[PDB]
Amino acid sequence: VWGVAFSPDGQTIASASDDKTVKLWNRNGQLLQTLTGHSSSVWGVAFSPDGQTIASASDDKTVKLWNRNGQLLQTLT
Amino acid sequence: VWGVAFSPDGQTIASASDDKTVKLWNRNGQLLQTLTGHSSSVWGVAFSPDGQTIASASDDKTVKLWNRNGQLLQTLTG
Amino acid sequence: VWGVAFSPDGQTIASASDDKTVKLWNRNGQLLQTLTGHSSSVWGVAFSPDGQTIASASDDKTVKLWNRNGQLLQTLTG
Amino acid sequence: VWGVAFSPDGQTIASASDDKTVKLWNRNGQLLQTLTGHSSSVWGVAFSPDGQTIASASDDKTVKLWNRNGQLLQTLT
Repeated sequence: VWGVAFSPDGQTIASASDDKTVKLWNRNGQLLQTLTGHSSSVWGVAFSPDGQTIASASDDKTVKLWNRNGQLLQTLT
Repeated sequence: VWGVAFSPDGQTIASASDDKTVKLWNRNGQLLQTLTGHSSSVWGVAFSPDGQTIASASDDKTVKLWNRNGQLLQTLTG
Repeated sequence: VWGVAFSPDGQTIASASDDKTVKLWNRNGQLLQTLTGHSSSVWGVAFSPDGQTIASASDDKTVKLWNRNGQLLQTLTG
Repeated sequence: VWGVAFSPDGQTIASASDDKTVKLWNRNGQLLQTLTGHSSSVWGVAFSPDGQTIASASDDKTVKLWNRNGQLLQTLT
């Protein structure tokens, strides 16, 4: 987990945003997804080794797992 | 902020809990193990290169090494 | 704490400086580049898989992408 | 950088210690080195890809590079 990361193919960038979301962009500047669901500040993001799943860590004391298409998969409490 | 980590194959997640334990989960959301032994807050977790050993660093001034099956291996002191 | 990073080949180090710049160094201690453009504190730096692109995240609410030769490529906004 | 890390061969563990040092141990519990030099709290450690160099990051606003034998190589200010 870092507050900002590149996908394993280098084409997607994830960052923790100050509004309790995670933003996903393409390297050309286009915003792809806004991951909404955490109830407090988000401080960390990580990609899985195949780049298909994104993890986020928050001051709400959960870790959430998402598909890169924006869908929430799991909440680890 | 060092209190969450992912195994290098992405199948296991480790997280420090407020009750001074470390939780290990599978990526399907199931809880696998609860690592109990630190006497103060756990601030850092890390996986070994094959994911089979977990290290936990605590305000009790120790680093503990655990197997992913939940067994305590070592307590490192400075 | 996210304000220092290492390239995947270990040859380049990135660090956020208090003057709102990102510094790039070689492992021999020499300063290679100073990335200037953020208007507030820089809190996170990261390298792409080949080390050729650097991302910087700032309290100015942007993420900037740079080539390792110092050129600004993109400013990402939420 | 993380506050605790395994070497790439899994045989050495590095951690930031509360006394402004970095400790290096073998997986069998033996303390190998104490890296002394930072003038404030040390919060992050990392190994190079070959495991021969250790980086440390501190509230003194420096990053230091060390050989695994304990010798200071560089201070990045």
